[PDB]
Amino acid sequence: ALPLPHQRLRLDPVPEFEELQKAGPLHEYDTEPGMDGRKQWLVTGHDEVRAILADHERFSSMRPVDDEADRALLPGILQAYDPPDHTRLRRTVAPAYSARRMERLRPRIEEIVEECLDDFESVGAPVDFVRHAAWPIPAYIACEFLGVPRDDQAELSRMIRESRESRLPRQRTLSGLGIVNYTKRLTSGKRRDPGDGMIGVIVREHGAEISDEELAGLAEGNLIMAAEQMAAQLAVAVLLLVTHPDQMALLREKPELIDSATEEVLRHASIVEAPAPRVALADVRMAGRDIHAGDVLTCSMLATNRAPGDRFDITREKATHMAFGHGIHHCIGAPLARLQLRVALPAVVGRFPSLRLAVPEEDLRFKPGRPAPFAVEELPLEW
Ligand code: HEM
Repeated sequence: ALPLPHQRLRLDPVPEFEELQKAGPLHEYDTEPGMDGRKQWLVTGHDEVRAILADHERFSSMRPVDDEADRALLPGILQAYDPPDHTRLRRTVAPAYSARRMERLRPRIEEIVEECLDDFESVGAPVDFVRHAAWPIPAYIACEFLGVPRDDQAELSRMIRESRESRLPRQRTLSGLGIVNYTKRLTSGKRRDPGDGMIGVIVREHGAEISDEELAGLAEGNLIMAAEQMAAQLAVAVLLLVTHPDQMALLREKPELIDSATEEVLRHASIVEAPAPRVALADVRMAGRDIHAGDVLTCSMLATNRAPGDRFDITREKATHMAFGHGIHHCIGAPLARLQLRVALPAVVGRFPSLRLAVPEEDLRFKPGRPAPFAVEELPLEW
């Protein structure tokens, strides 16, 4: 029974949710299941969402649990920590995402794209864009980013894809363990020998600052996140271009619109519809409502990034979106995400000027964004 902040008509929010938004910025709405020991709050007002995420000190990211020390600790997963642990751990990883270090990666990303678009083009049209382009590209990039040996990348990417979208649970569980197990070896092997990866730079700069188990969970986490998020962001960006062919040719010619378009696909997709629920540590007054210590708030990225009447417009100037969230948890991988879109969208458009949907729009299936990211299951294309 999908909550209102995760319901969509295709890519757009639903009329009932946009109607709820009109009543105010804050709502008595149960988004999370379980409870009702704790009061539920749904946050829809833009300023109010910004304010909660910036106020980590009174709003924690840790999971609301009956007793502490009866929660899964989740080593290496940045969005599950609070300061100071998080302040500590964020500082550890941050170097790997420097503007400098990304620029080094740019050429290998360019290559990965061309190589994947050749394989995509290799199969005759129609081709599913989700399986032969949207998954492999970020998957491979995630492996190069992790310093995964070339001859392993193929297999490891299969497991990443399969652990996230297989119809069968056992297969999901199997591929799931393969990645945990592969990541452990690689992390300890990189402790011995710090190399090209992001595991390498973390050891060479903040080796002692991080425990072995916090490397392994981080590495795995960053690997899966990088892949699945970008698979969804890319597929949706392409779907949006393909169903606005003028907008496409407009970026085709005039390549400099890429940054502007990059923001617009982030805003419009908003593949992350809500960030981790926030838990009140103190009593707080906000927007005429009293929030008590127990209460759990769901921030709606969908309420903030979207409005009734939205048009996909890559020429939008004032993207004030929070697709990457806000505050200390603000996506640490945003520079990689933006780099990928900036490399990838020009390449597809510049290669397939007549890139076209091969089935009717109504035949498209969408993965709900309530678990993980919002996505298209399949994107059949011809050119
Ligand atoms: C592609 C589009 C992406 C979107 C829309 C997105 C969205 C987000 C959001 C909204 C958060 C905040 C979570 C919260 O406050 O509860 C977040 C955090 C995070 N993201 Fe992303 N992300 C994207 C890509 C990526 C990529 C490629 C990576 C890997 C490099 C990544 C790694 C992370 C990590 C490690 C965090 C936790 C950071 C922290 O808690 O301080 N994301 N992301």
